[PDB]
Amino acid sequence: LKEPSAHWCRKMRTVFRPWDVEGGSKGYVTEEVFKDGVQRRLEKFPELAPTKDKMYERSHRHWVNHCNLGVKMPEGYRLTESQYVQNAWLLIHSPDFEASLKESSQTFWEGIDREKKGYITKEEATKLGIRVTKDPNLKSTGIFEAMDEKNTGRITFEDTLKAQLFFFTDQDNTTHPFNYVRGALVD
Ligand SMILES: C=C1[C@@H](O)[C@@H]2O[C@]3(CC[C@H](/C=C/[C@@H](C)[C@@H]4CC(C)=C[C@@]5(O[C@H](C[C@@](C)(O)C(=O)O)CC[C@H]5O)O4)O3)CC[C@H]2O[C@@H]1[C@@H](O)C[C@H](C)[C@H]1O[C@@]2(CCCCO2)CC[C@H]1C
Repeated sequence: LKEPSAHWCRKMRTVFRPWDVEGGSKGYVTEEVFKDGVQRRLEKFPELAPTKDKMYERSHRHWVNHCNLGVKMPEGYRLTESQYVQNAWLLIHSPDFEASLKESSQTFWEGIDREKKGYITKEEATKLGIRVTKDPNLKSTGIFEAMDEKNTGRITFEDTLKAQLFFFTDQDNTTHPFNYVRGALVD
């Protein structure tokens, strides 16, 4: 492979940071951080409660498949921030990466869209996005305008997938609002 841009690495540090914080701000995360994070997620997103019995598997698959490239790592393995960034670099080159993001996103979307409409209102999306990202200033990023480019007042599942795929893969566009799909960037 080539090398990721500095901007893309910053985006990946932005993915990793909340997990690092969950694990005690040690600079690394473990399988246990994600297992413990199940309860935290059920409290923050009670929309996930109807599928709470699937959460431990989701955490474990996240550790093995997303964080560690499908490899079973030793008990106690400590994945560092910089390592996650390089593992994510390999991951986004996988032929099935886009599908993996969509499948994961479907698990969240089905909790917030119980009637299976395929969309939510822009105001609902704004409140939910603030909850997801913990960025109280998410609206000012422009992301809701950039997703709803025709001003329908709706945000579709596909809108959010498009923003997220840009975030996980784009190298050089540093100003587009889709940069902020996970909230304000860390250093
Ligand atoms: C939430 C998320 C992202 O974080 C999540 O990121 C991914 C990348 C890494 C992350 C994995 C996290 C694991 C550790 C956890 C562990 C457990 C047990 C469950 C699970 O839980 C995740 C949600 C949550 C809360 O628990 C979290 O940890 O993230 C979803 C996948 C599940 O397997 O994975 O999964 C891909 C799927 C994606 O799915 C949604 C994403 O589609 C949300 C979407 C982008 C949002 O768009 C909007 C508009 C744009 C601005 C932002 O707001 C409105 C609201 C919402 C639709």
